[PDB]
Amino acid sequence: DGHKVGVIYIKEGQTHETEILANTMGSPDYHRFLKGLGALTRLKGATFNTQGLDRVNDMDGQYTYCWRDRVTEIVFHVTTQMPTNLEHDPQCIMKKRHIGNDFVNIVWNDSGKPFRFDTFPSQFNYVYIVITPTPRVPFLADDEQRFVMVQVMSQPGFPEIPKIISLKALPSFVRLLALNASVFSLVWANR
Repeated sequence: DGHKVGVIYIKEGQTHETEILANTMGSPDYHRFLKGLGALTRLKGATFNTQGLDRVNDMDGQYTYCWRDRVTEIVFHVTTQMPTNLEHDPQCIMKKRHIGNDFVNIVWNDSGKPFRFDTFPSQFNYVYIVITPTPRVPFLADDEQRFVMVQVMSQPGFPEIPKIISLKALPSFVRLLALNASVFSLVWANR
């Protein structure tokens, strides 16, 4: 079974899809989170299913992050891994084509604003797994000492799947939510 899941970093102050897709890096905690989410994998000449990421000319970047277990594989579509060139592609359509066709997207919301469900318009986006850093520490409680909020936002009628989660626990927690969301999305695509 193979799944494809977007990962989108939103920088401080950003509100609109085009500027968000242009980003080519995130925060240090975001980068450490990617490294826990999957293994860094070279795309050119790749011998596995790259779920639409270019294997010929590195058009979608040299690397992505990937996960595999005994049953399934996930290829992440990480917009910050994808090259930006606003002369050639001012609307970042080469990045949008991945996340706009992914049922499930992970959003690292560093904007300082609440994430808007209509940020990345697409009739195929069913679920957003939204990660928002917080200064809070669970009152009755190093990556075990710093936390984020995780909230699932989905289309109306989509099956239910905000919780405080340590940075250490975060990649496994989000990957499980993304897998479950993807499985549900495959069924929901038939409604």
